[PDB]
Amino acid sequence: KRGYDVTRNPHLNKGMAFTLEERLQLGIHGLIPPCFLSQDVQLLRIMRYYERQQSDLDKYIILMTLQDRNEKLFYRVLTSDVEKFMPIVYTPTVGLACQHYGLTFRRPRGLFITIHDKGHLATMLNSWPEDNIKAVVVTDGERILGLGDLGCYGMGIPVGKLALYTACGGVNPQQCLPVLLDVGTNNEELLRDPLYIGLKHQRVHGKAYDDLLDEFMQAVTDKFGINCLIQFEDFANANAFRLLNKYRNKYCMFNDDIQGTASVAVAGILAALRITKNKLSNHVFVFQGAGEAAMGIAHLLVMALEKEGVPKAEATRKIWMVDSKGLIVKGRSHLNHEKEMFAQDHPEVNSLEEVVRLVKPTAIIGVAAIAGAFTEQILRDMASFHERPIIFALSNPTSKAECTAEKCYRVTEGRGIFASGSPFKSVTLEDGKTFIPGQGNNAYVFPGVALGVIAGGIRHIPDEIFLLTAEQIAQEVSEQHLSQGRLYPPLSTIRDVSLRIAIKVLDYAYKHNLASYYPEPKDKEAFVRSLVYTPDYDSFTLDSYTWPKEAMNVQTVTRENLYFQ
Amino acid sequence: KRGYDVTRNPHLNKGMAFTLEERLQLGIHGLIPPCFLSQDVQLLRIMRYYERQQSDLDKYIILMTLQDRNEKLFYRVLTSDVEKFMPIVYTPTVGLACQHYGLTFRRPRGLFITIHDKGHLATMLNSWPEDNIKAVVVTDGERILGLGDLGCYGMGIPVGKLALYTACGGVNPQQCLPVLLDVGTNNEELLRDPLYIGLKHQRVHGKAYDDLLDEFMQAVTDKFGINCLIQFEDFANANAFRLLNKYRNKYCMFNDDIQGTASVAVAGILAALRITKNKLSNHVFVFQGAGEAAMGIAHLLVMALEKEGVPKAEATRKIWMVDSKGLIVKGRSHLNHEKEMFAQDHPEVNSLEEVVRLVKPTAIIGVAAIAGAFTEQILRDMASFHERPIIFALSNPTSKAECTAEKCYRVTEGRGIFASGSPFKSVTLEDGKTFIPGQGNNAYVFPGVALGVIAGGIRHIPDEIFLLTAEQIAQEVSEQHLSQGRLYPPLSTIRDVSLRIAIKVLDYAYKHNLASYYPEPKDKEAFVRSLVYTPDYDSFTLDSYTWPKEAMNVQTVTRENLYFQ
Amino acid sequence: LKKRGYDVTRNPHLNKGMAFTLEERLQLGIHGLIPPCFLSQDVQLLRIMRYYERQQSDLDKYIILMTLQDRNEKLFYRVLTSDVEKFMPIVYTPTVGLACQHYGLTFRRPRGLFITIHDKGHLATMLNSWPEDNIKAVVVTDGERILGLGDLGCYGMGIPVGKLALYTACGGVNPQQCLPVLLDVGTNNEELLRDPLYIGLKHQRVHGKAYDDLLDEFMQAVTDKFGINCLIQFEDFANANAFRLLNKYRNKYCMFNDDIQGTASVAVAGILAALRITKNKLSNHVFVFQGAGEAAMGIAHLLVMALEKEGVPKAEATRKIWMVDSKGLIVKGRSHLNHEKEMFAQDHPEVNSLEEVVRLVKPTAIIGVAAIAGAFTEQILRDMASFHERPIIFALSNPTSKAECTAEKCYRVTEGRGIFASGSPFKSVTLEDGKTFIPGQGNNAYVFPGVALGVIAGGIRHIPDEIFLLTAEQIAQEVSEQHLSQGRLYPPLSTIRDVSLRIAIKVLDYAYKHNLASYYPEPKDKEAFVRSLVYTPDYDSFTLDSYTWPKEAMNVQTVTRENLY
Repeated sequence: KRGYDVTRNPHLNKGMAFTLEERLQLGIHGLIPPCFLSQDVQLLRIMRYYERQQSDLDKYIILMTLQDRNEKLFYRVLTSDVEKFMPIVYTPTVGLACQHYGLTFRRPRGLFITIHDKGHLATMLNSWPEDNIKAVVVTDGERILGLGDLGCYGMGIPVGKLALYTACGGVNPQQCLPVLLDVGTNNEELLRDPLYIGLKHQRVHGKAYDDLLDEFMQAVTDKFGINCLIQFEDFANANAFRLLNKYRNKYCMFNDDIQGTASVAVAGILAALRITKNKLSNHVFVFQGAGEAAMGIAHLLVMALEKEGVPKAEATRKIWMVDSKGLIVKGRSHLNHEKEMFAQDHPEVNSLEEVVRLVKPTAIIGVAAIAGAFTEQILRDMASFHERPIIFALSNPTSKAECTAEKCYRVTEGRGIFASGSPFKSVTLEDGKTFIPGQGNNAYVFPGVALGVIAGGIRHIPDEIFLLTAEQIAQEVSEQHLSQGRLYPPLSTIRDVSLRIAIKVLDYAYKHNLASYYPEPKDKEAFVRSLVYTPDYDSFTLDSYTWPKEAMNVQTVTRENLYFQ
Repeated sequence: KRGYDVTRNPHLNKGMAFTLEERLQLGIHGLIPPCFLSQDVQLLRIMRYYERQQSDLDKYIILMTLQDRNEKLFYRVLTSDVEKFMPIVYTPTVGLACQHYGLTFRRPRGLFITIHDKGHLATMLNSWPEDNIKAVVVTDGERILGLGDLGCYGMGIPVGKLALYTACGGVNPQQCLPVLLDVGTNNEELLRDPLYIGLKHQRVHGKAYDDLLDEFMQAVTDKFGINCLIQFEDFANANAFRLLNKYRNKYCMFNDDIQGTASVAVAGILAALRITKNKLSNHVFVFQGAGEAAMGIAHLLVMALEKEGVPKAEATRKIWMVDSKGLIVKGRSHLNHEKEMFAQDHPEVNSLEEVVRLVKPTAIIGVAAIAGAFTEQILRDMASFHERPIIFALSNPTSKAECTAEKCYRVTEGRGIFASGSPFKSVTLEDGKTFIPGQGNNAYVFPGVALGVIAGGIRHIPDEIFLLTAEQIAQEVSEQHLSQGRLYPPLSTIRDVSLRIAIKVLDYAYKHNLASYYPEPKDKEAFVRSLVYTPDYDSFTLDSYTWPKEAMNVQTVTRENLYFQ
Repeated sequence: LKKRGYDVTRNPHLNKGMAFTLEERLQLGIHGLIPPCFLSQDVQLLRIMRYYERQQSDLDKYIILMTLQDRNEKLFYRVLTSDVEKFMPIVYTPTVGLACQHYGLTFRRPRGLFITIHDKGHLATMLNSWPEDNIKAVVVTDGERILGLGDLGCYGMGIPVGKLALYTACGGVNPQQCLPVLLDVGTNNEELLRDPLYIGLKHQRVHGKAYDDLLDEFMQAVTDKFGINCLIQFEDFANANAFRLLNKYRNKYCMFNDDIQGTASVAVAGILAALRITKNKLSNHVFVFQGAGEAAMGIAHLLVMALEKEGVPKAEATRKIWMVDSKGLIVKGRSHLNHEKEMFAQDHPEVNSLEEVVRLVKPTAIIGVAAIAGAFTEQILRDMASFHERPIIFALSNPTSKAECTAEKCYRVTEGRGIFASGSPFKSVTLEDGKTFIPGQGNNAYVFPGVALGVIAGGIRHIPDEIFLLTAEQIAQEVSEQHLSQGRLYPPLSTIRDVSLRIAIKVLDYAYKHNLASYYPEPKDKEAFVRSLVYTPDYDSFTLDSYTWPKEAMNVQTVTRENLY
């Protein structure tokens, strides 16, 4: 692109980083002030306004304005300190900002598709100006993590998720498309909000809903190819599982709430085995919660146990799950298809405390967002049953965590192995023992998986890919980090971690004949590195060249040399 | 335009005001949330965020973001209460905001042309994407009214001035181009500012400067036509006069600081004559100040006196001017070409107070921005010399006014006729007398003059046009307003006032054979009204039609009817 | 964005000329550019055909068709498919070469890419000159061996243009996805080198590593931009180069050479059809080849493959083949052999003439491809008719003037018992006794359109020789029993579209069976799949996808100042 429109193109606009020579060649000289900045200086300038904002919501606003106008500089900001900006452009800030301010994007970021557009989704996809789309993140806004039904304001979530695709993994942002499917909302505050801009009716459900999703998957792959990655985000429990099972073997599709959480949780368990120094087959798991994340984790745990030689039915019996009605047991009321798979042969048990005492688990995993569910008695019981009990308080936000890191370490007398979904600072007990608890962040998983899937044209994503990703993450943890109680690698290394995951995923796919891209690269690291997006500005070179002087003389015909021999 | 780019086009983008039918016809359905708002509702929504801003600077910022994305809605805001938003998008806020924040435009608003681009201005004009430009506002940022040398940050001033062209007069904003000429800056704070984005050297001056201005006028009229209006804004004293005299008879050009201020000041004097009930020839004027505004006013006053039958040399002697060195008298030191024209045959006089006592003027006009120059003694002297003395404290801002309205009315015992450049609230004296002092706003003049000049292709703008504009403004004042002491019509009627001025200017031009547009319209009001820009959204109609059925049948040839007779 | 405005009239894929309806002209914004008559495509065809039949020569008919293809692609293929047997010799062999030799390149719209040896290192940049991004088939030549004519240098661009016309007209391959390329490395044609009007490179042909490097870069650049699945067909290369490039690329790219592999498959198809007359097996036959070039090697290798399929050991199969080059019979120990010729060397004394080889070997089939006129002498034909009841006489050399013998001479000398086929079309033959024969033509168009259609439809990554053998078996079954009784070995060219479809399906079945097809999911109904991809001369629609939402839903989504609360 050239001319005035390049300044309005977020992928190409450099602002004052355009050199004079670049402005003249593009035909834009005069549109930009007479100063030529480096991107380092641009980062300096924008960070001054970023730090002046009084709240995380206002910092998200500033960043979205920057993404609107200069994508490269936006990712220079994000990659300058990914741990600092990840909670601003994504969870938990993105949902809070969209809940409060609505959609602040002043440049269209993706597609809003409604139930009333049924039968015309193919035409709507043609509104997006990029034809080479390789990854889609879609939501219906019904189950925004930690907030619930945000309806059409849920569009902020795929936009923020895709920013982590690029910032943490290096996925080309220009090949990425966020989509909000608006079928209504059951949030009464939104339905009665004069300023709400989504469909003001209750959510369409049943097969009419499923038909819209079917046409969406068909239209996206008709236009962008069957290889296009489609990641589902923040769907409700029942819908999430039905859609995953319906599409995962027909399309290039996964659900990060089910399968990404599974991979990062199992990665923490695998790293804890390096401390407990026992086999996975010796463990007994109690789950606090039975939703999308809990089922995904339990399913991936069973697969990990099978890898160690434990038969499936025997592996399943090592898993005990507690929902809001109590222990999930055979013949109990209020069960569904997924819950029946882990139903134990045991009488009803009402409380998690009693389940812990009856089962005596080696590991407890909470994802139910019930604050304080890991009571002092539970922590005491576990520390008495086993030398090094594993305590995973994975619920978000911090106010809904099953316990704090400090309570776990204090009550277990420094022997509990802890991980959380929320960031906890270092803990120093009274006797001097220091712990650095890790955070089970989904960003350890989906950037590298997406990068490898996109790089190789991986047709479908079996759960073995999420299991090998968990295994790669667990080995990123150094021996010194383990001695500090850290079960996850530093988030500051996420781009290197995602790159190594992408390579392992790509290698797995070629060996299983799942990759569509050919020829198979001999050097997979070099191949994937060549697709990693950098915040560095590109260069508009002209690729000028000449022919040899003798060639140009004989090929240039004039009246003087027309009859030369 | 159609497709995704219409959402990025400020002139065509309606945002959520696009109906579903419009989105489908433009091929943008899906890029916009599934709600269809009226412009009234859009105005409601944006005004909520506008009123939440804590300062005028922040309100200017919000408005510039809106102008960046939706020009029609921007002018709906401005025209909703023009008196409220004029001081935000223009003086005094625009200069303060640009001084503090720099240039906040995230969409290019015009052209930055530097002295180092000499010889290539024609190429730079091709960077602007609009080919049909009919009005240019240019500055070099040296004398921003009330602030001084803002260098390249002066670009905000032509951008804000053009907003008043459109909001107050109805000039088509798409045909308007703001230009900043950067020749350097002598503001030491800017030269040492790490964040300053203009040329970091002192101002180029002399003929090298004049050569750049010559090439600018040549390039603009070469590309857009010799009829293109070029308005000079916020140039320094000497440059402003030299450039006006050099270009006003060669191009379609005026300087609003010299000639616009002149017209609005004379309009106030003419309206005061309706109260003093005497002839202009009976007046004696003392000027506090001798810069651009003072000279423009004095020159237009002489022309008004000539119209009443007073010969020029005799008319000039009714004008006494005081600069910072004292009364301008023949043979005095520190005089220039303009000052010598009004030099009186009198010994040197140091102070304005003594000049008032020696001259006993009927009217005093201050534009020198010296606070309190109209002392209690001056006001007392004038009220003793004449029944209804005219007191024009025209300097900006309020803190630099020669006196307040209340001081004028109190000291003159309610007999002084007052106007100011700054807004003063109503004044009620102790004896019950109430006054509503008017503000001599330049926006009474340049919108209507520009609208008439553009509508008619008026080749040059003689000062008679500014004199007839003053006469039109003075007659807009109602008899009831005069009894309240108001010398100017309400600013809420500015669009109607500008329209009547444009018609009178257009009529003058055709009678003097100055208008280029032909044929001469018989109904000039209807003609000008047809060019007035409204904040109303336009409509993308398809203009579909059919031929008569018999025509379509005979003109449609098939194998079946090929040989019909 | 769908193409609109004046440019659609210059778009050969979309321009309909006067077949644009009034509704379409207004929708596209082109009304006024076209005369005021609305023609059906049938009437357009009638109009162009009257001008076509008025041309006095095949060369002039070619020029008329080329100016039509320049302006209206759909009407062009309406003409071609109205009688493909009539127009095939006009747009391709033999007319295309004679036309380009005489007139040069008459295209007035750019048809493809001229890439020269002097452009080495910049081929990726040159591909970006072609305005179509979605290319699925490339036909490339260096013009060295135009069939029947020799070295035409850069005038050889006509051959890929004409070849691709047959892809679409004969097979139904989408023409918009097709790209012809001329590689200019010079020419050894002395008439072109001394012609002041020649527009190619004016030097002898560059050979050696620089030539090979250019071809390597061409294959890399084409597949880098359009994908590794892009079909690349080599045409009219010199014999040594053609074989060497085929072996280098056929397992790395989706590539084949029609002069070698297409000729082999159609020749074997004729032999297999002759078996339905001789009513014996392929292993009962003994082949003598007049000519030992690479086209003869192509036929010989495919024959050995067909013999192995019958169960003949490879060594036994190869000994059924006797080849005669310019030096005589290829025997063991003979001088002037080469690597490929020694594979078919027989343990036999040296024999100088083809006539003596025929008498000593007594072949059941003789195949001439050496382009030696009259090589099948009366003695050879008389001997064949006395050795076997129904000898096979294949005079496949081109052009007609260099055929080994005419159809009349074969039928007369063999007393009506010889089974004849040629590469040139011979008319019907009636001997003096009344016996009538209809000799068939071994046209490469029986092969490459269906192969290309199936390869492109399935994303078949490489084209093994098994595909050309099964294509030959399909063609041999197409001939009716009645046509065999008349001496016809090939199906009527008027059925080529149906034959091509059946070949494409068989190729697709084979590819999915052996994991060669990259398109997924594998279609259950291969016939319906391919039919959906076949291009038709029917003009495409411009129906706008407009619709409304339910009335109540749209009312709730429509927000005004009145219904805001």
